[PDB]
Amino acid sequence: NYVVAGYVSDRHLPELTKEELKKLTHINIAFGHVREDRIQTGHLQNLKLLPELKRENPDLTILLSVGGWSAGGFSEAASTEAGRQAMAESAVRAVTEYALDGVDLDWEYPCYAEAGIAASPDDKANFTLLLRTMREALDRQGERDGRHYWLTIAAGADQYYIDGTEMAEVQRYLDFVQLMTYDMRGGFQTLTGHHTNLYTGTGDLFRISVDASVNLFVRAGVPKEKIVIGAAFYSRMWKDVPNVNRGLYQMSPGSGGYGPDFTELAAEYIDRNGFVRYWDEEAKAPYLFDGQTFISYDDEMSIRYKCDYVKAQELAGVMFWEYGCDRTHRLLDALYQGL
Amino acid sequence: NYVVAGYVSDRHLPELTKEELKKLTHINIAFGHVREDRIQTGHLQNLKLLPELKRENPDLTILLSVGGWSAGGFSEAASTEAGRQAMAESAVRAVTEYALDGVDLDWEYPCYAEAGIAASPDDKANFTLLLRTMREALDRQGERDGRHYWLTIAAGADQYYIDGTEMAEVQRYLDFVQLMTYDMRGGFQTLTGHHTNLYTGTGDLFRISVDASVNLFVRAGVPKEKIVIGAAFYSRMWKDVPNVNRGLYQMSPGSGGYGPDFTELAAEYIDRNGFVRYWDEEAKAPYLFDGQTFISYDDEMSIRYKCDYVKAQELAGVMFWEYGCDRTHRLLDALYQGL
Repeated sequence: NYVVAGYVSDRHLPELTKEELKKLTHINIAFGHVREDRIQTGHLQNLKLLPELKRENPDLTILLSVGGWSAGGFSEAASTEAGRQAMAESAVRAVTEYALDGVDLDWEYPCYAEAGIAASPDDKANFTLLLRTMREALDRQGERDGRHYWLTIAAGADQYYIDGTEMAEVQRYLDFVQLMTYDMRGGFQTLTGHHTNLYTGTGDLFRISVDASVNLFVRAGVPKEKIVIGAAFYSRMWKDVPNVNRGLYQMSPGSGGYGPDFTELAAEYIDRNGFVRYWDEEAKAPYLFDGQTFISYDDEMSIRYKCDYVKAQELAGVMFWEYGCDRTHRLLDALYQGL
Repeated sequence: NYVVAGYVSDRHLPELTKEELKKLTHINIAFGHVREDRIQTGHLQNLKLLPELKRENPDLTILLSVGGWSAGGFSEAASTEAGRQAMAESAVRAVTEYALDGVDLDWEYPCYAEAGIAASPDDKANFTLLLRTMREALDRQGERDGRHYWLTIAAGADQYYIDGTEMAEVQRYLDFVQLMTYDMRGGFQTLTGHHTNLYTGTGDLFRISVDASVNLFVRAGVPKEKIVIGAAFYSRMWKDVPNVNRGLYQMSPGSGGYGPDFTELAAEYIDRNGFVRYWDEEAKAPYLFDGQTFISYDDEMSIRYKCDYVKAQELAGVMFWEYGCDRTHRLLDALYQGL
């Protein structure tokens, strides 16, 4: 058995069907927020639907994901014992108020303020203390309730994330670590490349990939059986790039912003409207180029390669962002079949 | 004794004074080019001045630097035995036609086409073969002439460069390896940071620095006594950055292009015209910010720290780009005093 974990925005919860629910092992609900050192759920609208989802697939684990890109409050909460206890208490509140099986913490990222949030060098030690305290509180509630409650994280994929955390300690408190092996090239670079590539390609100045990320986290002390890799149901896109090398590893005037989601790629871009699909046999990744606009994405082909890698390397499974980005339903099917 | 090596454009050779020449151990003349698999010098104008420069400082070693950013022809020449022999023959031509002591090869970079030049995965093996062949030819000419002829390279600072070369083999043919520990953050990223920083700073998504680069090359098999680190007499600059964290580690709409040279920074920017100088005590690097425009540079303070690092770590010395970028003469003086 492997993890098949899908991020689902609260807004998309009613769109889940029984057939889709049976293909997932986990749903990560996006997103709770942090205010006053506590996880907040009051803005989420569809949490009353959770018992019915669990009835449709009783093997499904439903986590509340807390944070996301630009969600603040984490460095502040982790900086004091009081704030770490408050976060732990609010995680317990979430799993007792709603049919939630645990919490997925998505602080992006300890020590890093680039998303417009507070950060501190103290976050490296404080993140470990925060997760320990949250795990302690969730375990106490699981003792009361006669069950297990889950704690996971979503982690950045590259060296910076290892440098800002103590992953050998962090992993001890987590059921698994989800490596966000997407947006690996995106809004901070003007060089085109693959945003969610299985392997690193020759000629790329940037050296990250799923394979390189897994290796970093294994060497940092995360057991392979706890590593869940990432698939993206959407693209990253660079504009006004020279018509050289099919747009790959070329300089844009701007960074790689979000491109079309997979729904829109299938409808409007893949081998259409001047865009040609190319396959990078080294990276195991597809890309589109029309002579000027470069688009990096995941498809059924790269997903199959990612699944084969999970099996061969004995990893935990795969997660994806995000359910609503592929209304063709093909990418979830490919993940389910591959694992 | 330490290497004090300065890049000097051919156009700036007549500006060299005796006092400056006595402070340098090496001059790298920028730049010869590659055409038809051969080093070309016909566009350079001041090579007849070299005997007088050597007369003024008989201990000075004068190298011809070949290549530079966007200079093509290297992957093509290195791809065949004929082209490798042609490069070697043309290096011998350079040192017999002019008062040159050797060649500094500045291919940027083997396996990488990002500068708008040809590249191939075969460059990794072919670069070693090219340097071996050039060293063999230069040694044969040194045997005829009763002297040593030099061969060095300028190398990219980050992981990509290690991945595109065989540095443990490459180093055997070189008098030293100049690590271009500048432009380390620049035209490929929209996140601000230090372009020529001694140490890596907390909170930077990008993890390179002089210290990290030296460690990469040592681990790749370059002896410390062959490592020459880099200082920059000019800035990298990002525009329209949020007024947060003094501009450091903030996102710009564009990449880090060239900023003012040190002459212009001293005249117009350092603690002037709204720009405040800050010192990063972790990275050992100065930076300027006026609330909107972020400028990274080297000064006498960071240069002293770089020199102390060279001495403590037992490296070969320091090189700089480029002589004409600092008409205050202070940065060369700081380097000379520090070593």
